Amino acid sequence: ITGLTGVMEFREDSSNPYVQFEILGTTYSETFGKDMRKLATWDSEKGLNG
Amino acid sequence: ITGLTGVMEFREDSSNPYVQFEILGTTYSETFGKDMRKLATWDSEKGLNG
Repeated sequence: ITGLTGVMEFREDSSNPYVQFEILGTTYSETFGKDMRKLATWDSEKGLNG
Repeated sequence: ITGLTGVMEFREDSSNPYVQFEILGTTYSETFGKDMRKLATWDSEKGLNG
């Protein structure tokens, strides 16, 4: 199925291997400040993306 | 009357002079970048406000 969160399924060992995040890394320095930035994203299909 | 724009009344020369501006001039610095600044608001009834 596909619904309000993403992918939920079941496997033949009673497991759901799906998860997929996103990495919002705000850069801050001593003099520069809070640089609002998404550095990467992470999926269960490719590992790290970014 | 009172409404959206506020004060409505007319003079002998038939004038409704009411307004509430805001003049917002940010003193710039090249080391900070983006900013959300709100300075003082201007009224018709005090003339200059700050």
